Amino acid sequence: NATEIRASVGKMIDGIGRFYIQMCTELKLSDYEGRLIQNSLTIERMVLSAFDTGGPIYRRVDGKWRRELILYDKEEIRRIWRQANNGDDATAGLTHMMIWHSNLNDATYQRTRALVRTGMDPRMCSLMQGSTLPRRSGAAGAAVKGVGTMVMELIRMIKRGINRRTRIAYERMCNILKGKFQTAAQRTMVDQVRESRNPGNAEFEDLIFLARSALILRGSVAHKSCLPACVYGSAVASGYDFEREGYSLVGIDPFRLLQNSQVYSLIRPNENPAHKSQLVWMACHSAAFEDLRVSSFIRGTKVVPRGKLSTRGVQIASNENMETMESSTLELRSRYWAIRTRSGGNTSDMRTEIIRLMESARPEDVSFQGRGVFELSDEKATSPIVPSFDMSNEGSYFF
Amino acid sequence: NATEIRASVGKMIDGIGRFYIQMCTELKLSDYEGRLIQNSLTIERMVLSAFDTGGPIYRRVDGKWRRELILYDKEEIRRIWRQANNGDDATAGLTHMMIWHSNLNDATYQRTRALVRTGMDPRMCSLMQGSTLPRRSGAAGAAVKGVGTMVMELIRMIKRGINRRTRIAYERMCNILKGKFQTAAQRTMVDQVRESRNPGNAEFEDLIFLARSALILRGSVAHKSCLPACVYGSAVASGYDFEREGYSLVGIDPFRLLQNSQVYSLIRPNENPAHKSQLVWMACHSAAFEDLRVSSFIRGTKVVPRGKLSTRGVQIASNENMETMESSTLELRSRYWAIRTRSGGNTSDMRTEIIRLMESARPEDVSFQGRGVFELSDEKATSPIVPSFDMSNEGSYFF
Repeated sequence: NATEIRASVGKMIDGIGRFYIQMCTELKLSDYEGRLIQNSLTIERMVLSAFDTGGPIYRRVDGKWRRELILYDKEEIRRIWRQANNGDDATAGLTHMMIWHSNLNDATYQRTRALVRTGMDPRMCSLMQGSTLPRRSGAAGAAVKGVGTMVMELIRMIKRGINRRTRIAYERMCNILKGKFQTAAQRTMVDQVRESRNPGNAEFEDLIFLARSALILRGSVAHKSCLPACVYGSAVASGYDFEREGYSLVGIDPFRLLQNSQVYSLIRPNENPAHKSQLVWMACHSAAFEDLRVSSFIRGTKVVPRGKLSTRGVQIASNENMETMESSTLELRSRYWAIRTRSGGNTSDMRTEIIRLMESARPEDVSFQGRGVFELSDEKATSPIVPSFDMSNEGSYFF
Repeated sequence: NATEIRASVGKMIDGIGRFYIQMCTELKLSDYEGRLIQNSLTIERMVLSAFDTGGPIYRRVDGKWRRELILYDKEEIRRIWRQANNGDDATAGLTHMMIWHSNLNDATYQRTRALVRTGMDPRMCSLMQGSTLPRRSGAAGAAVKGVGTMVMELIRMIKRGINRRTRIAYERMCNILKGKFQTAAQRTMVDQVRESRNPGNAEFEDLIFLARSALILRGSVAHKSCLPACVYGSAVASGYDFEREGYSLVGIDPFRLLQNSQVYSLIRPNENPAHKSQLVWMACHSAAFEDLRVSSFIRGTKVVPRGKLSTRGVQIASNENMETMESSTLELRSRYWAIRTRSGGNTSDMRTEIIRLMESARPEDVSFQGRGVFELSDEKATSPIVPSFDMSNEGSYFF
């Protein structure tokens, strides 16, 4: 059923577009200045703030870039927003940029300080997908969350409490949690946790276990390709009428759109452009915890690890100066595309059950058997391509 | 009358055999792989589930053991089953494996969590024979139940209620209960309990008493030697045609059969084979609450207590891995054999009557006077052998 799902989400994409265009028309920005991922970000956040303000806005004068600090009627923003969505709320829409930000943050930063202070192992990076994503996120907003993400929450919710209506949350938060697991025991053990009203260290220690079980017996976590507002604004302005022509966040749509996007970015004096583009590209698909090998394969070019990456962050801090600042054109095109999946793959004390399953598991264990990559011409999911990694690679752990 | 009883039960044994063989022929297992108590179990449970599914199936490749997770048409299973029993249901047959599982569980595990949560003393182990045995078990299925087993039920049935047709159950459940006792007062006091429609703590407290009376003035509880499906499958395949040659569950038949069985078992890296065999052997005769002294006497070799036993359970959990897994040949042969009995032995406020009887009772009080053990040649019950326990023994309480 390509009617609702493909076209209803198109309508949510149209809104973001239209809005971005309106909002650019207010700031009286130029074309080059509306394609500046920097300005786009600021706008996106102005809105999510107002629906739950001012921000940094960069301008282009003969030669150099001028940063403007501006403020807008928090309500005016809310007004312009609905105008674009037919006076609707389109929570989906706000939630969408709510994720684009997430996926950018899960790739720009490593959230160790928080994991440890929670009592999670810092090496549990690949499980913190969407830890930045405000709880306000929608129902299809949490589905993108990693197993580890959920645990950090419950553990804090529990840690302060064990240190009224709050209950329905906890059970559900677990049901979701449990719905991440895709194996008997995994599933069953979550229940054994959800049994206690005042779950103390008994649980505190057990979920942490299950957290680690997912490192081997992963769960189902959806990935959503959420592009910057500018990309959708520009597309809408170019005539693309997505609600009519349909759009996806896990199909070929997002890659194809990024195959023509003209996004620019501010870039510090010593930073590497190629390295900058990489970053953004990984935020456009939630590939911050993907196997670098595959990311590079699909990308078309080296996908260098975080450490070796030359950049501190896409947003420009108030600290920096504009004199020594310039801007490059972001390389967002990719070689092939792939169905962003949700599945994690698979081959007494319920712990034992898992520990026993954990064991038989080898890192070499092939997942998504038969699934492959698609050419950018292959609109339909017709012919798949299987990658062979016998190759001089460059790692697998972005972090 | 050795016609119906000996041959009708043979026919139920043929069914299990035949079926196991058919079912092995489907899974395309090998001879060694059909003798693996592990696989046998899985099959047995696949069936009891379907008559009231998939399971763990271990395979043998060059060197190492491969665990397959498989699923079968719940109805297909039911189809193959009847095919083996002449299109009959042979509830007896399912009930038989229903017990083999029971007797294995009453020996592999100690069910304390449940006794206490019911309000029974954890030290009432020797009275929980068949607590695992689904209520679906047949009429000759409950006869195997310990006095304590019944109490845990009524107490829960009562505890939730006191906290329509359900009545005929309660009275009968007591009549059975009462039919366990083999002394005046014991018998009479059960009636005094069965008098109340809504039996509250009045009863709750009284049966618990009677539970403890059985620790001294035991009741009649039948023991059934129920071997794994593989053992009967293998036997049937070897030509033994039990319905014609007769078979028992409380005679020499079961021991004799186990004198030639070639059963193999998966065994964890640090576990003791000799210790593994012991376990299974005790499940083959419901000797999980027998006096270790006698068990070892008949066994032929030390029957070590549960604590000192090196093993966690015969079934392999999903947690574990196969790399560090190997398999041994189970020692199920015994020195002598003995008529598995049913009898527990024997020498105002009806409580008083019992308490007074309780008293005169000494642990040294000899039971089954004159009854002895038989050589494995002594097919007939001809010549009995009396054991003398003056000896450096190793305990009496498996638990």
